[PDB]
Amino acid sequence: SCRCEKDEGPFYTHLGAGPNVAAIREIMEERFGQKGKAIRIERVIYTGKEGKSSQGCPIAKWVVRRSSSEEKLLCLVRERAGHTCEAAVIVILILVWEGIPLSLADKLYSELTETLRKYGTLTNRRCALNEERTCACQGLDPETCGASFSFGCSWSMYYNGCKFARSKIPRKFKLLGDDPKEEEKLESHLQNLSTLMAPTYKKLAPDAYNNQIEYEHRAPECRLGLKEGRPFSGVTACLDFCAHAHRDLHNMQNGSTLVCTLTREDNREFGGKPEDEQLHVLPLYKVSDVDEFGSVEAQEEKKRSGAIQVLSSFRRKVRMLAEPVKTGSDEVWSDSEQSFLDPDIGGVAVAPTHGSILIECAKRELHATTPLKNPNRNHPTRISLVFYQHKSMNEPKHGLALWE
DNA sequence: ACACACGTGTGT
DNA sequence: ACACACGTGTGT
Ligand SMILES: O=C(O)c1ccc(O)c2ncccc12
Ligand SMILES: [Cl-]
Ligand SMILES: [Fe+2]
Ligand SMILES: [Zn+2]
Ligand SMILES: [Zn+2]
Ligand SMILES: [Zn+2]
Repeated sequence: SCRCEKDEGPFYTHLGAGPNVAAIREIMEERFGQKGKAIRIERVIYTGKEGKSSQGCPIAKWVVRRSSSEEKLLCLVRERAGHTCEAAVIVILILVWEGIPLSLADKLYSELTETLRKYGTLTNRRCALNEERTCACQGLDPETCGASFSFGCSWSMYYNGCKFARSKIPRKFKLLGDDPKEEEKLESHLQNLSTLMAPTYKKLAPDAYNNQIEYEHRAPECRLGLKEGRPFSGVTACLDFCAHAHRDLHNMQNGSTLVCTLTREDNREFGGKPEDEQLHVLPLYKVSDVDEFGSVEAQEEKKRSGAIQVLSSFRRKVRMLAEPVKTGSDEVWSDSEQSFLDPDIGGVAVAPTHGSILIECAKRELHATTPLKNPNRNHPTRISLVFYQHKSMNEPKHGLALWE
């Protein structure tokens, strides 16, 4: 809508936009209700060159880490090359460090782990594997490997609408076999969490939130949540799951995704040094040489303090399946040397904390999560709860009338 | 173009 | 217990 192509990155404003970085701080200070050090903004640069290992699997090159307990809100922004207009700078990620009560995050971790390991039905996804479909990033033990579990409503190409188009009584929280008591406990946890996160979503990304509630009263059966204001329709739980680089292509246009992170008990204090850790990665971005306010020295101090961790290349042994998964293993050397030799190969990661809430337009931005050293969904290093709304979920009763 | 998706119910 | 049926956009 200005008079200033793919190489500048995807253009959208429903998370926030302004003429310069200072304007983004003004927006976020008003939205969040606090000023100054409570809000941190990082400039990130779109390169379009994807960081990945020699086997095609996700890597991080820089890690944005919470700088102190005084930092409450992290915002990643992209300045669009060449633009001087009202939307020259756009917001691509919002992270609330203190998202949900820690006692609730503690309880969800244990309850969801136990329920999903004794009754969970695995939901298969394309991003579970690399391009060649031969990696072992989830682990190779079927009893313990990382896995994804999907609930709520989902879009289906066979009905061009909700997958429950001809389900007399849909089970949004289906578990293995039939146990209504266990499914109701799981449903109660995730419905309560949907209800809690909706006001945070409205507060911090109001334009994306408002888009997601436009047809709430037209398709109530395809929405989660217990109170007025229901932006979500589906939720996926990921337990030690390595999401290879992808976009969520059938998410609705002009919406976003909210991610609630839960972590193992050894990674729940700010001063901690956990044994393992999973990161959320934007593979097409690099970090800036200046901080939010344009200072070179400020950015260097954040690198020395760990607030921005500059990683170096690795060479590790991994497994490679002898035959690809359709649609035995061997030990091979996997390295990231070439991704680190090129300064313009991307890989900006964030380290979300226990109980944090992350907001990003997963439909437009390429993203990934890193593989765990020893995945174990029975005692996961990280659980992510991923809340979204698919496209074409706007018909009553899961679109039963259209299907007829 | 063109292989590829956070599936379910009915049929045989 | 499989077997069939139902057929959408995006990235490349
Ligand atoms: O951060 C995660 O754990 C995550 C995992 C798998 C996904 O498909 C995601 N999609 C959008 C945002 C986050 C995620
Ligand atoms: Cl999204
Ligand atoms: Fe995703
Ligand atoms: Zn992999
Ligand atoms: Zn412009
Ligand atoms: Zn539905």
